Amino acid sequence: KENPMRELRIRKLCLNICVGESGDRLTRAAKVLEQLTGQTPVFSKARYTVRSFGIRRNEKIAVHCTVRGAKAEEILEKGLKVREYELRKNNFSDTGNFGFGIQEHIDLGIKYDPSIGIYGLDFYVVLGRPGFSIADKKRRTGCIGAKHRISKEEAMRWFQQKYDGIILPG
RNA sequence: GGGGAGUUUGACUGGGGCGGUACACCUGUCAAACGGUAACGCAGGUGUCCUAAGGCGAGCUCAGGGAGGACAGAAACCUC
Ligand SMILES: [Mg+2]
Ligand SMILES: [Mg+2]
Repeated sequence: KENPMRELRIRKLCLNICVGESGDRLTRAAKVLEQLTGQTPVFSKARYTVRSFGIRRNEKIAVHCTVRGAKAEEILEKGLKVREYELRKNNFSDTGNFGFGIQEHIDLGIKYDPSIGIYGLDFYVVLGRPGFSIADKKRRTGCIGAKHRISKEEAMRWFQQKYDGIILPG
């Protein structure tokens, strides 16, 4: 048997692009990201100052956004279609989440505009389960127990069964 | 305008002088489980800075570590 609603569902999908310098490149990356995600993304300032990468304290160097639900699985389907539903054993974290990256963006269904240029990005997905909001709600916060959490094997099974993908070793 | 006049040229202090400030303050210890308690005892700090680094209210949680993610690495950004 099974519990009808202890099943696995994706609860958020995070997209980010880290360009490493503020300016026209940054705002065009924000533009392509918001066109892809249908909503305005946000800028993240540099935490520290390191001159090896040519960055300083508190300038926007990356643009990221998060999605839930319908648009989340559509974007994830596009990304996995680009990655031909192929992932590696080490692509999955110990907490049940996973992710990957796309070297360039116009392949997943984005028209090439010569002005904006080309940009890669990182997809990440946080596998969830009904009741995970306990860990972050305000009134009576608590843990999510031991049985209810997600492990690497469960994430692998969910990926290979729902999206009929292949986990090549590596 | 030392030609001439009057006067002054601190204190502390293992003699005085040179050095130093133990000369006004602050922290720990000395200090002997109330408080107080000495030495040129020990380790140090002060003559500032702030329109917010003051005053309320709201919302968040930090250092670090582990596991993941294109360039990305020991270190850039995202997630748990
Ligand atoms: Mg005389
Ligand atoms: Mg006594």
